[PDB]
Amino acid sequence: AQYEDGKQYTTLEKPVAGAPQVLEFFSFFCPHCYQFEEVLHISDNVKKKLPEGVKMTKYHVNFMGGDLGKDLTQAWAVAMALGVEDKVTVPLFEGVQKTQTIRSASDIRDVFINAGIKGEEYDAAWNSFVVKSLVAQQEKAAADVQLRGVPAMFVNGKYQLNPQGMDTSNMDVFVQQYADTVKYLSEK
Repeated sequence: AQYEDGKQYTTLEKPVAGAPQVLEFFSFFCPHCYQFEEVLHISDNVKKKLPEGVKMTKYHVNFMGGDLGKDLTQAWAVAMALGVEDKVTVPLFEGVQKTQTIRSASDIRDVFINAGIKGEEYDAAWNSFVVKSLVAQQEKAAADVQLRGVPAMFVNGKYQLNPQGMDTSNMDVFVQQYADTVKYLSEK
């Protein structure tokens, strides 16, 4: 066939019921994730090709960057709760990987302040139980699928994107293949 299990995707042995339709995992410490976000705009091109009625979820993971990695999962929970993902994603990536000016939770906080979220508002979110459960959700979703690597995308808790099995000669063609695969799996 044109799309083959073990080629553009793998199938989970252990399917995850009640899973978000399109579930993406990343780390601000993850170098291909940086590419996926700022050079390839994967999430965005997937959304563009996805049918309607489909929600996309994106979660941060703990297994990279030790203590700062965990702070970043909590900060992403704050981002999701305040709905400011599109304002902090790029500066968090560049602060961690490009400029290396993120070294502590206070530095993560500075990125939000500079993006215009208020101190009070950020610190209140940071400490809120709503953020606690949001962090739990990120962890549970990663735990559900045995996740030891990012970037990663899962469709309907049963299929996992396999970018290694796509051509990377051309970044544009790579992105479309990736997105067409998500759409194919979506319709499955």
